[PDB]
Amino acid sequence: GTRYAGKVVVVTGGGRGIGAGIVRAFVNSGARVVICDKDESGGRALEQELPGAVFILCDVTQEDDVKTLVSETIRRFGRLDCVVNNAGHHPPPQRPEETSAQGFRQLLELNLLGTYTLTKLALPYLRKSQGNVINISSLVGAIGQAQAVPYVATKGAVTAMTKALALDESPYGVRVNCISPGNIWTPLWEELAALMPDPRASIREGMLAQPLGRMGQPAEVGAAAVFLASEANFCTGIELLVTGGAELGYGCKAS
Amino acid sequence: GTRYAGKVVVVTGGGRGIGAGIVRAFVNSGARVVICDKDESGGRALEQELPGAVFILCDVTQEDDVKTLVSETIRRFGRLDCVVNNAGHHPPPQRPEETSAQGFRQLLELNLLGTYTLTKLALPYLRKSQGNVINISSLVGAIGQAQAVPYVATKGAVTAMTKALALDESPYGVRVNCISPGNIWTPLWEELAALMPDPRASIREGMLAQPLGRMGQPAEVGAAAVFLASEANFCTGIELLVTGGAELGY
Amino acid sequence: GTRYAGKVVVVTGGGRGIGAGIVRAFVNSGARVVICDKDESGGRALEQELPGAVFILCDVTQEDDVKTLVSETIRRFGRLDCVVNNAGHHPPPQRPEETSAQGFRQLLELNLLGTYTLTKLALPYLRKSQGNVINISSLVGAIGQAQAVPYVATKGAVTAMTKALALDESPYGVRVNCISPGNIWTPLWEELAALMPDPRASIREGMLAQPLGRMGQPAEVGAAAVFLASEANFCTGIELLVTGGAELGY
Amino acid sequence: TGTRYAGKVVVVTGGGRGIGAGIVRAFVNSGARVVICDKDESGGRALEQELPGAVFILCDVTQEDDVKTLVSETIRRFGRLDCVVNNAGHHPPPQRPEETSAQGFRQLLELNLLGTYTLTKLALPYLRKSQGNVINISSLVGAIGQAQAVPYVATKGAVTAMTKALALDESPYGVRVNCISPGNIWTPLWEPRASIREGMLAQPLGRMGQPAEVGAAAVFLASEANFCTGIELLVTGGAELGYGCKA
Repeated sequence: GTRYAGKVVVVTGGGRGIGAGIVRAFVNSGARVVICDKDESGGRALEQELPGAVFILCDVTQEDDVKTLVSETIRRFGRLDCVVNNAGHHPPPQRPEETSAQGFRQLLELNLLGTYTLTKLALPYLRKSQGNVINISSLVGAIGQAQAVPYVATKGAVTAMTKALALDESPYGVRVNCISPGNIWTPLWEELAALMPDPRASIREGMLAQPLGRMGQPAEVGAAAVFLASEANFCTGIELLVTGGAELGYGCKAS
Repeated sequence: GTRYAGKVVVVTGGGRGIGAGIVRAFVNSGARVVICDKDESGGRALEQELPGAVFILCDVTQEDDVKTLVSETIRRFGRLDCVVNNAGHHPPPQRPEETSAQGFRQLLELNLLGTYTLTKLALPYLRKSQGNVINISSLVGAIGQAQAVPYVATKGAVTAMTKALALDESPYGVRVNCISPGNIWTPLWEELAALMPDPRASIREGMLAQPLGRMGQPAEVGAAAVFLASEANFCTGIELLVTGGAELGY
Repeated sequence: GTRYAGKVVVVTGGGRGIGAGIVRAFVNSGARVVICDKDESGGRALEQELPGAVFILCDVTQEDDVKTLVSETIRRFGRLDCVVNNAGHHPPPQRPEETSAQGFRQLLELNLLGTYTLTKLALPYLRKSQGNVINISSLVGAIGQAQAVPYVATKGAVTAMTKALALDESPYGVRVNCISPGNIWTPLWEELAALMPDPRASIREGMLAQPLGRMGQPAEVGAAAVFLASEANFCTGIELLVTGGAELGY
Repeated sequence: TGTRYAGKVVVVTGGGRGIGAGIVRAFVNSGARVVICDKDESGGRALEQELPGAVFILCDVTQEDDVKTLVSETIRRFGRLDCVVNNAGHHPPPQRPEETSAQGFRQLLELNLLGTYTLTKLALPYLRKSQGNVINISSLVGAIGQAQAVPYVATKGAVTAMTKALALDESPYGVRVNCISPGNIWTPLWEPRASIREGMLAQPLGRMGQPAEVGAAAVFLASEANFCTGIELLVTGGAELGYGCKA
């Protein structure tokens, strides 16, 4: 309740799954948390549950929404210490032939340009506070993934952008890092699995993709974020892997 | 003269600079090369010089241009073995505050979605030839650079996409690789350098920015591409660094 | 206070510098800490200041010292939750011609095989507690460094070995990770700087060697270690960089 | 024979079979003079009989006098040294960490790490004169790990890292130093049926690699990668890519 006391944190896509885990972690650290999500229901239930938290309806692809989010934050709490860019969408599995450019553009809006926009607008305030930026990328940005060309591209862009921005903002004492989760068990993961012919088999396959033999927890991503914000003071431009070793060793990559 | 003989290669952004180095390299391998660019002046001059090269006017951001290019390449040469996605722009230095989302979107159109569009359209024919894709990314995608957030983002996206696609295309035996150059000398570079407050100083900085103590040549990028196309048959989803050691502890 | 309470931690090379920063960080977590080192003078001082810390004289290159350490730790504290392998020496700068195989072997003995031996002997106990291993590597292992071939090689080995071990230990739920520090300030560094031809310039050079514009602190490495031990439950075989951005396009 | 590396002199350690033999052939086909360096007489002697562009010198890279002689003999016979390919190395059988020993680990560092160090050290004066290059054969498992191979993995992480440090040291002299990191390469070493299959399917390409493919990569690094130093060239069939079966 004291590790990030007196700090103000914005978590986008914060209403459920990974975002919610991050939100909870930060609230437990004693931080004030602004839950930013386009979905009313999720973030509003979460704001009721957690007094350390406040829900602001916001679509990060809409610049005015982002502009308002930032102004509201400063207006209500007078400072901004951490921006966690977690807003993002994993599409269902799609072969490259069955992707479109329009779909790819849309996914870049959702996964990359929202991050860009909030970060740009937040940065003046993060300089004043010597705050920090945490982007939620994905392991698949680094190693790839089958049937996810657009998604993988968007997350490689996020991880790369993180490094560029780290370099630009280091003169101002603003650290910029990313977390790259692997397979994290969320309702999202579950809806996707439900689309498969044998969803149970697909969930198993997902568990066994980690040497640890399980998938990760939103709380575990949340812990990593609180660490990056509150104690990783000589870390900038790093990619913190929360994957259960899924990138390690030989596996089953063909059939 | 023999290494990639009887093969058909499309090089986007092939009209000059790095792209021209790649075209030349493939021509010297014996390949038929389609220079695909909006730079006609470069492209037609290369085509006039190199009998093995032909120029087709094409903007990769324009889907119908790219459909026509692929269709013409097949109609004319009957096959497609290799696509080199080299089209792309490095903007001037820009601090993050002085970037715009619009500018960023435009750069994604050129550097990322152009690569996507052509690869997508070429892939049915690459499968038939068991061909390969070579995307020209950049070291800065991997390690960052100052004053280049959009650019770095676009190249990190191309490198990542390379890997995704390698995975998807592996069952068809189509390999998908990228080359990430560092500081490569071009006639444009040389011309810009001469406008500097101190050109000699600027040139030295550029040469000493990697352990090898010089800048790269377009031919060196080309050689790397020819290797990937012609002899790297167990390589897929790799990022081949052509940087002079720039990323090393230096 | 509370977040690694009830747990038993062995820190090798814990008597001073980076090691002492890790010890203190764990002590402040509420853990019982066994300082394992050949540096008695540092180790006994730390033990006297920190009630949660205890010193056991142990050379990790000596297998029987290590067997004794582990056995004493168990017999005294009944458990072992975390092993931090921080023992290791960075030699002064040496050109490759000026290294010897014998030197290299000795440095492997300390930096690599010491880590191996302790981890091997602890693992049966770590399995029982579902504990974890934290090896302190170095950024230079990842990107290289001039005039440090043996040292770079040993750290590359430690980081690789971390991944190997993470795989092997994963079925038992034992996590194995590494922290790769860049330039971290220590009293020894400060004392060496003072001997330089120009200490001010030397100090500046060290501070400006990473984008954050200062050197790291032992405490920061300790914080990272406590995070890995206590809260990184889905992290295994990772390399956590504590470098201030040193490896970036900088 | 070939023109790409014509007039050049190349030393390939562990060159008598498997991957080393593929590297030797690739270089002989590039028009290079190749010194096959191996501790095994039979393999390298058969290969030198087969390939006129090639010469067999019996040598154990863990023995410094053998290495000293190898280098001196190369220079005495051919007057120059352009490329050293450090491919000598051993993969032990699969071993749980508890069943490894320190002594075993030290032995493997001699075989996989210190031999490379020693030859490279002795060769470097000549490599400077020729503006030659060094190519170390590491392994993918150095980078991503492997199960039941702690010592081996450590040795290869060491090789890859050393490559980078040396690249930095030798760049002022124009000597490039790169490594190749092979994944699963089909050799008689590699060579149950179920395990072979599992090895094939560890690559998205659905097959294992061939020594010739590692050879091609070496010839490229030697002869045309002139702005490459300190790189890790992956010849792995995409094994490091994507999700797999890791439990």
